Amino acid sequence: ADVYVPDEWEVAREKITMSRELGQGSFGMVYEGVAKGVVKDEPETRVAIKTVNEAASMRERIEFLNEASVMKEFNCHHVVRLLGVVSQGQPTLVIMELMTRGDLKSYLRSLRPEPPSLSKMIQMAGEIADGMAYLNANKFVHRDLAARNCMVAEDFTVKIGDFGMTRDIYETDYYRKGGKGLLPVRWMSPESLKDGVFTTYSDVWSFGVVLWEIATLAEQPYQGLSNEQVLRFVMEGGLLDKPDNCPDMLFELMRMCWQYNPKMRPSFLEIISSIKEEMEPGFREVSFYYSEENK
Ligand SMILES: Cc1cc(-n2ccnc2)cc2nc(-c3c(NCc4ccccn4)cc[nH]c3=O)[nH]c12
Repeated sequence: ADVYVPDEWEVAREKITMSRELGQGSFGMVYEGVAKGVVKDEPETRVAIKTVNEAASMRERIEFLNEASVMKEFNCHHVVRLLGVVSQGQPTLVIMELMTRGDLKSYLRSLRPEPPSLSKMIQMAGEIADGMAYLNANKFVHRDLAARNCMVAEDFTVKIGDFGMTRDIYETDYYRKGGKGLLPVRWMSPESLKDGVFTTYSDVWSFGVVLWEIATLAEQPYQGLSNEQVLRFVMEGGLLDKPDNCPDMLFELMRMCWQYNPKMRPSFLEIISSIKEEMEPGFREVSFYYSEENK
């Protein structure tokens, strides 16, 4: 077996059926399929099946497994769910909640004329903020919040995905610096760019950039600035320009998230409270915000 430390998340491979490809993932191809007994009331569930290249060592396979194991601790409607792991023998698999529409950056670019209404943009923002508020409440700091790291469900619901996970696909969204490691510099707070430290406040900064991506259909932030120019611009108080035809209140939220002083930024909870009224009816029943765990 691709033996790491198996735990209660292991699922027999005979319970998984792979139907067709979804697309290339960082460690290998991702397929859609069905898994038996991964959800309480469901005999079988439609799922996403992540695989690792046939060419891959024990270390790399264990890496793939360890990377996925962070989500074992999450249980939130607005965070993509991990459903199982096949670590015993080849091929190594990770079973996840199926999100048919792929990553949010790709979804956004697919809407290009060659877009979401303000109410639809608020809905995405609220869903993303709810997933983040849930993570921050549980002491988790994402460190790589960006549209590329959010996923879109069949019914269009947006959910938080893995830190990185979509790093080998959008390589230009990363830059090698700070201990010469790949960092998503165009999404990073000025304080993180300076000392390499990430907090819930810096996750909120990144959230502002996500709003900006949504408002521009995922253009590259700071287009026209090199990676090195970005570091200097942002560290010295520079901000992204209000997108063309961007609703005022959306840009207002961005500016709040982009306060130079991290303590001046709103919390994900505060963001949600400000748009709560605009969220579709069912938000009350599925959100972390309105849950008994939020308090
Ligand atoms: C890769 C991909 C492609 C998809 N697609 C093709 C055309 N339209 C959509 C859907 C999809 N859902 C997943 C899932 C995952 N792949 C992680 C990942 C890697 C690279 C890019 C994006 N996401 C994970 C969990 N659930 C998914 O449904 N991955 C995909």
